[PDB]
Amino acid sequence: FRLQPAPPARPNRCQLFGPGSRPALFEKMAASAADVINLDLEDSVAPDDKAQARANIIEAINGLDWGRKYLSVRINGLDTPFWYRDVVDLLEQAGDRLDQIMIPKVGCAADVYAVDALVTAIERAKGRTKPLSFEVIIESAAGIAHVEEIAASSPRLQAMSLGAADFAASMGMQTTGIGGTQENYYMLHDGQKHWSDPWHWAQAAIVAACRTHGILPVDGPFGDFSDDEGFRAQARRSATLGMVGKWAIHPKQVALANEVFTPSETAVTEAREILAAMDAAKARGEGATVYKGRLVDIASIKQAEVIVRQAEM
Amino acid sequence: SFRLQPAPPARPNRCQLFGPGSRPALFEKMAASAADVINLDLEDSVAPDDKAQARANIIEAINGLDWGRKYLSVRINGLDTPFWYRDVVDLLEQAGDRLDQIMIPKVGCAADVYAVDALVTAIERAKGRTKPLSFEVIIESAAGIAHVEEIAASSPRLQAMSLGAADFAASMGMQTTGIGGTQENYYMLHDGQKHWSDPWHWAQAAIVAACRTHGILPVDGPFGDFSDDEGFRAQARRSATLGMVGKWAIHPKQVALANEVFTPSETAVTEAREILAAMDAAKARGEGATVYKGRLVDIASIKQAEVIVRQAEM
Amino acid sequence: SFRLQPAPPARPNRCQLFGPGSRPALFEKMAASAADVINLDLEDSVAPDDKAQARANIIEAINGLDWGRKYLSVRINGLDTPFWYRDVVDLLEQAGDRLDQIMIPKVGCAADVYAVDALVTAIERAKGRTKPLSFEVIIESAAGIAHVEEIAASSPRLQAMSLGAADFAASMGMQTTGIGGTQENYYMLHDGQKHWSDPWHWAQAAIVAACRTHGILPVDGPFGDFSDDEGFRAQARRSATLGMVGKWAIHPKQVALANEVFTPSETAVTEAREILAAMDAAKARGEGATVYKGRLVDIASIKQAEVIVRQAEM
Amino acid sequence: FRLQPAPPARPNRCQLFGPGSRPALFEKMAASAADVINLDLEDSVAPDDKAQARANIIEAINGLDWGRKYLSVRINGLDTPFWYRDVVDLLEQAGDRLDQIMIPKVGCAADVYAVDALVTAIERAKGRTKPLSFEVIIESAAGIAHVEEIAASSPRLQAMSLGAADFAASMGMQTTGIGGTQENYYMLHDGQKHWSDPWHWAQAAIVAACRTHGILPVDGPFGDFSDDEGFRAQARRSATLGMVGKWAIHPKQVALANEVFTPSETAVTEAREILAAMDAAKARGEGATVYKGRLVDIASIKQAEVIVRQAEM
Amino acid sequence: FRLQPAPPARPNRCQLFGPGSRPALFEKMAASAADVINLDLEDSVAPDDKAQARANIIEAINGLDWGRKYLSVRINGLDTPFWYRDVVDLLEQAGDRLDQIMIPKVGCAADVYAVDALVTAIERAKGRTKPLSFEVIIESAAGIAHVEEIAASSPRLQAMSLGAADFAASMGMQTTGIGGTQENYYMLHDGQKHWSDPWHWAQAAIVAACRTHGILPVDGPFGDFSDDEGFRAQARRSATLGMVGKWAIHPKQVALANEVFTPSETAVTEAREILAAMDAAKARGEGATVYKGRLVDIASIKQAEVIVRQAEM
Amino acid sequence: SFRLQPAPPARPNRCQLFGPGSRPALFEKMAASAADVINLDLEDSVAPDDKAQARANIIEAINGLDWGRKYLSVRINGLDTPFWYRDVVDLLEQAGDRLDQIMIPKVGCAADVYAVDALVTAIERAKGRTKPLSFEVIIESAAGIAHVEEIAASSPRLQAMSLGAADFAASMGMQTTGIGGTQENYYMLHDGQKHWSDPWHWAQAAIVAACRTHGILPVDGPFGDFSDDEGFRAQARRSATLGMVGKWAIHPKQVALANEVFTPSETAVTEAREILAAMDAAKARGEGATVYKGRLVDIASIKQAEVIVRQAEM
Ligand SMILES: CC(C)(COP(=O)(O)OP(=O)(O)OC[C@H]1O[C@@H](n2cnc3c(N)ncnc32)[C@H](O)[C@@H]1OP(=O)(O)O)[C@@H](O)C(=O)NCCC(=O)NCCS
Ligand SMILES: CC(C)(COP(=O)(O)OP(=O)(O)OC[C@H]1O[C@@H](n2cnc3c(N)ncnc32)[C@H](O)[C@@H]1OP(=O)(O)O)[C@@H](O)C(=O)NCCC(=O)NCCS
Ligand SMILES: O=C([O-])C(=O)[O-]
Ligand SMILES: O=C([O-])C(=O)[O-]
Ligand SMILES: O=C([O-])C(=O)[O-]
Ligand SMILES: O=C([O-])C(=O)[O-]
Ligand SMILES: O=C([O-])C(=O)[O-]
Ligand SMILES: O=C([O-])C(=O)[O-]
Ligand SMILES: [Mg+2]
Ligand SMILES: [Mg+2]
Ligand SMILES: [Mg+2]
Ligand SMILES: [Mg+2]
Ligand SMILES: [Mg+2]
Ligand SMILES: [Mg+2]
Repeated sequence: FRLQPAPPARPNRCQLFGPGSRPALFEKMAASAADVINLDLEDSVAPDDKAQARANIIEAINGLDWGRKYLSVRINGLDTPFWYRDVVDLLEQAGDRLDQIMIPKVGCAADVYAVDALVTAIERAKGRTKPLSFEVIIESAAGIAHVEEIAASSPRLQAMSLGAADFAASMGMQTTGIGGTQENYYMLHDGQKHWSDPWHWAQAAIVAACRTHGILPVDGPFGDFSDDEGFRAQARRSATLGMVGKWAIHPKQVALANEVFTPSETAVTEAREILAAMDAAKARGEGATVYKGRLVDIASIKQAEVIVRQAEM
Repeated sequence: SFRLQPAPPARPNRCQLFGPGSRPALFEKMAASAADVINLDLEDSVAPDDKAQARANIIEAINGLDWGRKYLSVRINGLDTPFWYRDVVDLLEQAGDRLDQIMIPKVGCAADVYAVDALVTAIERAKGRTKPLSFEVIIESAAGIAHVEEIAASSPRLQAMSLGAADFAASMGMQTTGIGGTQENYYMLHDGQKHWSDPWHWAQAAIVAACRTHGILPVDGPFGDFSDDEGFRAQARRSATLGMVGKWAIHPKQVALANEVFTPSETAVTEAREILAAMDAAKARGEGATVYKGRLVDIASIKQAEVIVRQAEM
Repeated sequence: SFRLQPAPPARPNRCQLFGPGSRPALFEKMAASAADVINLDLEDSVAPDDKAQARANIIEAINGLDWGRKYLSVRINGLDTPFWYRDVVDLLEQAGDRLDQIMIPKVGCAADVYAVDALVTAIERAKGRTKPLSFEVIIESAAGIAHVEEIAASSPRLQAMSLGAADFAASMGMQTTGIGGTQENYYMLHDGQKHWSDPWHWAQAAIVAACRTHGILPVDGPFGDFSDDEGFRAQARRSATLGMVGKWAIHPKQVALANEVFTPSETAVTEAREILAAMDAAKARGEGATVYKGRLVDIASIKQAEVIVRQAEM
Repeated sequence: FRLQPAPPARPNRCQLFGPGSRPALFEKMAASAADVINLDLEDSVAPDDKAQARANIIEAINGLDWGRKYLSVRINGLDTPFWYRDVVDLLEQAGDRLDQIMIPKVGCAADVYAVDALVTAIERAKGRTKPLSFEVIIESAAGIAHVEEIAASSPRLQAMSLGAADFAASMGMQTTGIGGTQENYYMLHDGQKHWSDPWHWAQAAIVAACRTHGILPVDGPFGDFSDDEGFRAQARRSATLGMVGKWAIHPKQVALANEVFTPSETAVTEAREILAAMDAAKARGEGATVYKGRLVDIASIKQAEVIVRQAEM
Repeated sequence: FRLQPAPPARPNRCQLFGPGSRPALFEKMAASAADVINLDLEDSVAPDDKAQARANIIEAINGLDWGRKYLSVRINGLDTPFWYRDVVDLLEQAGDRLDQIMIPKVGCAADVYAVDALVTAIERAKGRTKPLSFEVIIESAAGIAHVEEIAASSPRLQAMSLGAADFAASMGMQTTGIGGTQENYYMLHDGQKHWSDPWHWAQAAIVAACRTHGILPVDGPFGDFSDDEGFRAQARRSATLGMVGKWAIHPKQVALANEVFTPSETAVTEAREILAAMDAAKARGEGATVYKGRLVDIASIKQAEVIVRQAEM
Repeated sequence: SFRLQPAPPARPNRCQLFGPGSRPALFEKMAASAADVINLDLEDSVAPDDKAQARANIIEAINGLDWGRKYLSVRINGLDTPFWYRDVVDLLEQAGDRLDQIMIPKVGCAADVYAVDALVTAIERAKGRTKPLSFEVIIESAAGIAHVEEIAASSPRLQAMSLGAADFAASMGMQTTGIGGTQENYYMLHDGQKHWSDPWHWAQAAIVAACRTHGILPVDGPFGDFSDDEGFRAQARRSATLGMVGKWAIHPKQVALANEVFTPSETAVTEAREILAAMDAAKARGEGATVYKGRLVDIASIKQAEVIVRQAEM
């Protein structure tokens, strides 16, 4: 009979991805302005190169200065022969600098449980001192259909990402784009077109599932790194719906993610003014008052606190 | 089973006018309004130190004022507070039979409603209350919307379910301090042009689906900007389109707007009756489908037209 | 488990042409159409008094007409009617093996499909029918959408699921008499100007997710205004974008429109093949990600490309 | 927030079965002392005779005087080609004297829902004035595993029987007997054998499921009609666990079922004395007191009423 | 991925019940050898005396020296008008000496949740320093049918009792006795009768539900307080199945319960010998060995520890 | 649906002979026994310090020894231990194709099995293993029996489920240090005389029901007192009566006992065939029920008789 479980307090404004098969770029990633680093063994690495990428990543975890980055590795999916070797090698060979693993293409709670079972055993066997957190990608029809059970699937779970590329493919969406506006998704009214959000339910359901269970909801990749305004629009929708951050799949997207997912000065100012107004009303024996011609009440305090919390971390 | 979905309560619910229990001067004004439902508030419009006085005010008003034919409801405090049980005990022990309903806020699962039901049922039996209260709830949290159907099925007392956009936004972590309505940062970019979309679509549609499945009235909640009448119309129109049957007024100005939108227009009713006539005429010719104004109407159109008619003849 | 989602039926389902069984004159025209699937109707396009005769007409048509390579389906009456059992018994006892499929309307739970499955299975065994029927259902009620996934997993016979916007709107209590498409009162107001949004988004997306999870074909239902080609294109395009693989035609003119929208454009197919080419080249360079026209493409892009190509090459 | 829903108040001490293919038995069954009559289309009727059995039963429903007896027909199972014809013909051809149908081999709630769907449609189409009630047999591993959902499967459902023959076969029990003691089910203690109840859970779980949902739990066939004392033991176990009656598969078993499932005057006497004792205790301001060296309290009232209710039936 | 959650470590060998309407007995109860005291507001107290009993109990909680007894109160059920008054008065008026509340006739998890909602609110409102634990009674068809969900229903939940009197009534069992042997529940073999356990499933299922979720399973009242040997048999059965204690409804039953539910010196000796034997085997590089002509292995260690654990508390 | 329960594996499973992997001298003796299934143990018969060596021994034994036609299984360590993952990896990366099965102990939910399935499936694919392993599990905890049905349905690989009375007793908190069999303190008192009852009844029956529902073989576990032949026979006889198809042998002597009890006697088979013959004759007379030795036999009796004959003809 308390409120929502609090999610992890750590910053998660941007998760910068890089293929494990390009170790020369690891230093640049560590030096970036991204909160989270995702070294990839999955869909940015060709099958013949996954063994080498695995070796590269283990070496980088043990050898590089990762500063204050939250260090995550995306392993291969449970429908592949690679996943078990990813987990075993990482947990048997990588030092304690590794923070987290990301599980792709999650379709049910049991998927997460399976990884948890293996990871827990190796951590115990090898006497690992820093237990890994988990993050997952909802990027299939099964994933979104079972989104709440997945959100509740492990005490290790800290974050859940939408993967619009795999999601579109799994859903059979007629597009080769990764996130963003869809040309053929619009409303016709009086001869004019009005574009609508083809991702609404997927993103909102993920947010609801995450907040219910104390997980961070995160927006995934936006493919068009040549389109800053397009990225801003996608990030803005996500931030509005309750997602706390977004992937960067290109160095330029890091600043854009940090821009959108850090509340503006004006937003923070209004938030504090609402808090001040409600405190004043409280002293007058009132639980509701008027702010700029609109209603504010006790619920507004919680809303204002959402803004301030994201700005103060 | 093997019948159509359960019919919801047939009472009017176009507008629910809210007022803080700590401002008893508003009570007679609320009683005089054109609102179908009255919600005397003990929760989020009332500061903590004023909750006891508000409870006393409300009980006295339930017993003392002429409430006409309005459906009288009280929003109690949430189950995550120390206030809720005293709200329920005092109301059920001291309020007369003019009280019709209580509103449970921040409902996260069916068991929340069951808990209030258990308490209310016991006191009604102990006091020999002749008019059993109905319940209404607010879906205004991540847990709430995630568990929306089980909540809709949670009690025989349950008559209505409202979306609470303010608490919903806070719960979901939505980057906004507004209450319902258009969100500036929720738009589609297309060829340099912005196209605003509905950031509340799923939540509202899911509430409607859960309610209609289990014979509950789906209702839209507060719209914060009482200076923005067209914004209210837009929000109310979206809700009415999705299947919600009414909307809160948190200011007297909003009652007229709610009644305007949630009462089907003459034009809409006229078309509905024309469609009903068209289908009856088609039925006589041995047809279950026909053409009306260049479009298809069939047996399903009868049910749709009856949705328009029903809300108008109430 | 530990495989990709089950593959849906490989058959074309770009358009399902509907016609009332009480109008046998339409039958040969439907057989001559360009529709992938034919739906002979016993339900909401047929008046109650004509349903018995419509049943007889349809049985004659199944046994007598040249249906070519059309997938032949019959929409029976709902389980909340006295007609449904006579539809199924007569069809399965009297129709020959040309019948491919039965469509069940107004499905609200998995048990509805199980019930029809139980009866159909018994008759097929009793009469030694050589070609067991496939099933398709309509999600067209609040209960249907609330229980969409369990319905999608309800039978090994199930091949397709349609959204029925007319009955869905009526069931949801949506204030409209239109069938699908833009709703005048569903828009966002931003700085004094309106921006229309999709009032069907969740229902459509949830149906697609349910279907793709369980190897079913998600299909868009009727668009009422057969006088509005561009409106049809808009609706069909939204559906195609979300992952639905076809759309009903309730008028001959809509068949060409459906085939057009649900067959990927040459431009779209061209880009897909270019992406596939780019990704193979990247593989050879020891890369699982590369750049295509200023955009990221990776291993997932291969799957997206294959969605386009697969649908174009059928 | 009330007590468990009340089951049907009609007597169900004994259900007398007879094959539909042996219509000479019908008038004898109608003249018996059995509360319920079950005319059989299923496992007592060979496949080639089922169509004629169906015709015989319809004739008997419409032509015989069944007095005050509750008239039921056991149809064929949902895994057979026969069931649909059974239901269609019964509801389209039989008059309103038919009270009930028994569905065999029920494995899940959806099985009962399927029959309900068909039955409801025909009753509406033909304007039948007396809607049928349902009863089912739990006689498979799936049946007992899903016993509660089956008990809640239909507002038509009035009774649930255990079918020990099919249950044994389904469970793979090493026996060819029908109910009763099993020679190989005993406890060995210091060289002595003590026979135990191999049907305990199945019977108890059926009672629990039924009472939870307002259904009558009933014991099924006892095969050895040459063994009166064996029948008595089986019937007594069932009555003790809470089952309200038992099948008769031979005329001799009817009197035995009525004997066991009608509470003895001794039992009724004790119950009334306990009831009187509790009333006297309440007058003294006591909720508990002593009866024959035993504790009795407010719970004892409910127990005594269980006895009396079945006696005044 | 650990062992099942440990139940509360406190002793619970005997729960001595007494009606709240007889406060003259409270001192005798406090001085008894019972681990837990249950002051009753329910079925041992007549309806008209429930108000006075409530006041009596609140006074006794605040006034009596309860030593080290675990102090619990059985409130009225959720299907009565009394329950809310019991809870409100107890939590608003009784001091911090109260340890626990017993909820009778529980039929689902939501029942426990309902009481938890009320209790939690009052504790917060009144600033109660010691949060109450909960215990419940499984004593209805719905209760046993939903026994696992009930066991998982609240973090407060510490114990679950079988209530054989209400259970028998709810199930429609033909008896007026409370627990123990049932005359009509026996197996007939070669003209000889062999009595079996009519309570087996109910008791075993309660134990399983409790041990799964870290709850103590407890046996309920035995009615015939004139029958020491009958009590011993009932207690021995419960102890064998895994119940950790039993109600006393008469002073004489306290010593009996303590006798049976404290492992005998012989039993403890064998346990320690098995532990010693297994330690010796481990030193020889063995995980299994022979003890008194039988197999003992790693599992035997856990079994021996069950014995020792109960003896050492 | 609409078919009888799924058939379990047809292979013999009358006895599963266990032996610790840390005693390789036993291996050839086990291979020469009359047991249908062999269980090489890495778990509770092997001390923690000896588990690595046991693993090496067993892998070498799988590849090196002639196991004839016996079904070869290995019991791995539990998912609550650090050993289990190394057990599975080494077995699947190093053992040849002679390995048939692995046994998972202390299973508490379906997800436990799914977890092992996930790991096993990946290694089989990575190594191109030609014969996919089957799974068997042990129900030997409170959670295990509480969730027995979901566990039985947890994997397509699952072929058998055993009751583990030692761990079950410990988990349930049973006051005993014995393994299976009569419990001295579990009896009914009646008129001064004691009558011992089955303290394992529900656990065994529920396991049988879960298995038969989902086409799994239910098996009885270890009986600890190998000095007590009649105790074993009694325990095995109870299990065979409830529907379990075999039993563990934890000592060579027990193999003969298990085969004795779990092979139907000639008397039992003769009666079964006589009943089948009687029912055949009844069918010819136009009867579905008749009399056999003063008792009723009908169509259900045919299935019962077939249960006896089937176990005899393995
Ligand atoms: C999109 C991508 C393929 C483009 O690669 P590219 O053609 O070499 O990119 P650019 O030329 O525009 O890179 C600009 C600079 O940033 C570096 N850079 C490229 N990708 C980087 C990354 N992911 N992280 C950090 N630095 C990166 C480049 O090496 C180059 O450095 P320089 O200035 O010293 O020359 C590349 O950014 C990439 O691999 N993306 C991440 C893919 C991934 O991990 N996807 C996850 C699944 S969606
Ligand atoms: C109980 C146990 C420790 C007794 O060992 P023991 O003292 O050597 O047994 P015995 O001396 O009576 O054995 C008799 C003979 O059978 C052999 N034997 C013992 N256990 C055997 C087994 N499990 N399989 C095959 N042969 C076995 C012995 O080697 C000996 O053979 P021999 O005549 O050539 O000398 C041993 O049987 C054992 O480990 N059992 C299996 C334990 C197990 O796997 N349990 C896990 C599941 S609960
Ligand atoms: O994982 C991804 O990059 C995706 O599918 O969106
Ligand atoms: O209940 C409310 O006012 C809200 O939070 O929207
Ligand atoms: O089935 C239909 O035509 C509908 O309701 O949309
Ligand atoms: O139905 C029956 O007779 C049975 O199988 O017990
Ligand atoms: O609570 C009790 O005493 C009972 O019903 O057994
Ligand atoms: O696994 C075992 O041997 C047991 O616990 O019975
Ligand atoms: Mg992906
Ligand atoms: Mg609110
Ligand atoms: Mg329709
Ligand atoms: Mg049978
Ligand atoms: Mg009781
Ligand atoms: Mg074990």
